[PDB]
Parts: sequence; structure tokens; C-alpha cells
Amino acid sequence: SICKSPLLVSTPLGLPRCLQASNVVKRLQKLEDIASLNDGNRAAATPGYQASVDYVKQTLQKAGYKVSVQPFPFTAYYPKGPGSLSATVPQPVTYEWEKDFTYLSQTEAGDVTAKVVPVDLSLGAGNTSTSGCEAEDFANFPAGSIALIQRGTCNFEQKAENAAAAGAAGVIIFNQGNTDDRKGLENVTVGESYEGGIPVIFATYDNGVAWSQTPDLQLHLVVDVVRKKTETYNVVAETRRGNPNNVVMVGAHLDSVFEGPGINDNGSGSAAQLEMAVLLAKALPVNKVRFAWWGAEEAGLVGSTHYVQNLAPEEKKKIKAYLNFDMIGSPNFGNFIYDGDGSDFGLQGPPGSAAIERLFEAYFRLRGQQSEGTEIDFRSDYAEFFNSGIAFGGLFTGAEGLKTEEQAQKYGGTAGKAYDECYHSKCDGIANINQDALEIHSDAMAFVTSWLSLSTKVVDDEIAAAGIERWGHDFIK
Ligand code: NA
Ligand code: NA
Ligand code: NA
Ligand SMILES: [Zn+2]
Ligand SMILES: [Zn+2]
Ligand SMILES: [Zn+2]
Ligand SMILES: [Zn+2]
Repeated sequence: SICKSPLLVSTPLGLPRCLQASNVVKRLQKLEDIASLNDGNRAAATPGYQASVDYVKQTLQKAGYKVSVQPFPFTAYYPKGPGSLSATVPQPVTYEWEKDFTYLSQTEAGDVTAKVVPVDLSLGAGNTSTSGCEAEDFANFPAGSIALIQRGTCNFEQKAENAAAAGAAGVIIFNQGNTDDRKGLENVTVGESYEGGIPVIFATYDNGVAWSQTPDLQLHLVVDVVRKKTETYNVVAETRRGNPNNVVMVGAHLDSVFEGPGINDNGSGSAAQLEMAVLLAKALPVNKVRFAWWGAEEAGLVGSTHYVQNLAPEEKKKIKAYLNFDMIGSPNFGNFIYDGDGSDFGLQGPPGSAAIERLFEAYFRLRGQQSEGTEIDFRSDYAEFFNSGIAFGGLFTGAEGLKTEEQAQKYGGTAGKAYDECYHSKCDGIANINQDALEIHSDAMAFVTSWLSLSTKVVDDEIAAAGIERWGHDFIK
């Protein structure tokens, strides 16, 4: 009733009043029901994702929006079982899955036994290895061997594809070892676009050093995964009203990991943004508001990156600001605002990102809540907007990091536990939501979206004055 009036939903203090976490939770329950009917997940290239798309689309159509379901090619990747790695020559040694070695995400499967050949290594503290980054590194590389490659400088995908082009049967990339914190296993990917055709694993630095100095070494490596070329979808809609040349865009990825329902990650952002879009159907914005639900974020930001890269330059220039909402209901939440001004972590977003951050900061302060910065190093769907020079910001309640004592004093909850203990897990379901955090973060999403829908001047002022290790969850280099 009252929240159908343009006088409420058009303005920054009216829209949050109308956007209730309890109503967002009803949408989260629908996503939970979808997961339960579709093998327990809403992952890219699954019926659970398709049913999520259908729900978002129908909801938007019922609220009066035209909806664009935008397909894009997508190579799905699924680990089927643990990997194996053993030395056969000069002496039999069994290496330990998830201790000595792990998979590169998006690797091909394989079962390979071959001589191990090091490629352009530069060992030791402080090294600036470029191992495997240039085709010349593989001059005189014997086809059929396993390439032993050191992390450094360029993307894992480039190292592995260069090895494949030299006829390698498999690739072992070991951590760089230039600092003490770069010697263990890490979450690493060859990218959804990997086309090397051969298996690729990651190993600890010390294992790489020792293997590189073992004469006659042969390793037997088994990678048990499946890749499948298919497609997935973004869902895009925009208000009929508002300046089409000054678009305020909001996004939230709609896919989960395969491991679970993805209710906090990222049902929370998807559902809050959907409630906001439904409310904004009755608003009278000055600037057009565009809403995107991204596919395949968990595979390396594939949907959001595809959307931005495929916009005609004229269309890209019309997007003035991008706001990203990825995980905003964490049970053990902190109040995190993207650090667009680099005040905390030294990485600055494109001009206008500071103004967006300041809007979120001021809103949290007005509500009597504390907040703090979080990193913007290409961890979610703003990445390609950032890369394209578009001002951006966003909100986050925390994932696998452990809450600090100071944060427990500011936000409550439990110090020493993850902000979200069900991150990327089967338990990321309907119970894995803090409704107080969801309420405040949805309120702030609504306030800043509505503010910018009336005036982008704070962003425009910074644009006028002005004159990559990860890509999503995994490290690309
Ligand atoms: Na080289
Ligand atoms: Na692709
Ligand atoms: Na990952
Ligand atoms: Zn997410
Ligand atoms: Zn995630
Ligand atoms: Zn900051
Ligand atoms: Zn509220």
C-alpha cells in the first residue's frame, strides 16, 4: 500500500523504509526451495540455476519490467574426486592430496606418467620468476614430459597453455617462494577460458625445489575432473524511467557454488536487489536504474565480465556507477564497505569510487552503526567495471576471514570465527542469514541507489577533478 507510492520509493529515506529484511527472507526461502528441488545447489549450468533465473525473471515481469535473459558460452568445470601424485623414478614416493599438491581450478583431467622437466626457474627469496611465461622458455622442451613451472609474473593459464603448445603432457606449477607466505598451496585457477588440453596441478614451493633437483624424476599424476562446454545466463532489467545516458547500475551474482544452496553467497544480494527492483518499479528516478543478476560468478566472474566486455563503447559510456552486493547476510557479520578510496589497502577504484564509498560510510554513520573498509582487488563482479574505468562501490558482511576482537566489539558476534562459517558449503542455506545485518545492508543499498538515481553529482565531481592477482575467488597468477 504505502510502499506503492512514488513519494516513498523515489527518495533515499523512503526506499529503505519500504525494503524490509523480512520480505527479503521470503525470497531467500524461495531460493532455498529451488536448491532443495535441484540437487541442493544453484550452480552455473544446473537446473537449480535455471530455476533461479526463472524466479527472478517472473518476479520482475510481474512488477512490470521487461527482462533480458542474456546467454553466454561457458565451460563448466567439476572436480569428480581427489587427485593423485607419486614419484615412480628414482624412488617410489606418494604425495599427499591437499598437502603437497592440489588442482588448478578449470584444469582438464588426465592420467600421466612422464619425466619431469623444469622450465626457466628462479629460486629463492626475492626472486622475480617469469617461469613459463614466454614460449622461448620451452625451447628444446621434450614433448611428452611434465613441465615443472614456478609461479611468477604471468597468469597460470599462460604458463600452462605455453607448456601445452610445447607438447607437455601435464603441468605442475609450484608456489613462487619469493616470500615466506608464498610457499604453500593456494586457491588457483587456469581460468574458464583454459584451452591447453592437459592436466595442471599446483604444488608447494619446497616440493618444486626438490623435484627440480631430482635426476631422472618421473611423476605419475592423476586429475579426476570433468569439463563441459555449455552456456549460462545473466538476467538484466532497467527502469523505463530515468536518463538512459546516466545509468546507475546495481548487480548481484545469482549462481551458487556446486557445494550448496548459496543462500548468503549470494542469495542475500540477489534477493535484496530483487526486492529493491520491485519497489523501484513505482519510483520516479532522474537517472535510469539498471539491475543485473550475474551468472557464473563462482567460475571466475564469467557473466559480469562477459556483459561489460560485450557492450558497445557507446553503451558502456552510459554507465555512470556500478554498485555490487555479494554476501550481505553473514551470520557473524562485519559492516564492510568497499575501500574505493584506497584509504585502507592502497588500491583505488576509478574516479567516483571514493564518492560512492563516502555515501555508504555516511549512511552507516547516520544509522549509528560502525563500518570499515574491505579490499577491492577484483574479488567479485565489479572487477570488469573497475578494469573499464567505471566508478563502483559496494557492501559486504564477510566470508571465510576470522573476525577480530576489535570487530566483535564493533559488530557483536564471535571473535575468532569466520564471518560466514558456511561459506561455499552445504550449510549455506536459509538458516545461514543474520537478518539484522541483511536489514542494515539492504537499507544502505536502497539509500545509495536512490541517492544516485536522483543525482550522480558526487561521482561526476570526482570524474571532472581527475581530468591483478585474483579474478573472483581464485588467484589467476
Ligand atoms: Na624466460
Ligand atoms: Na569461455
Ligand atoms: Na576457488
Ligand atoms: Zn558471492
Ligand atoms: Zn562465492
Ligand atoms: Zn576507504
Ligand atoms: Zn531498516
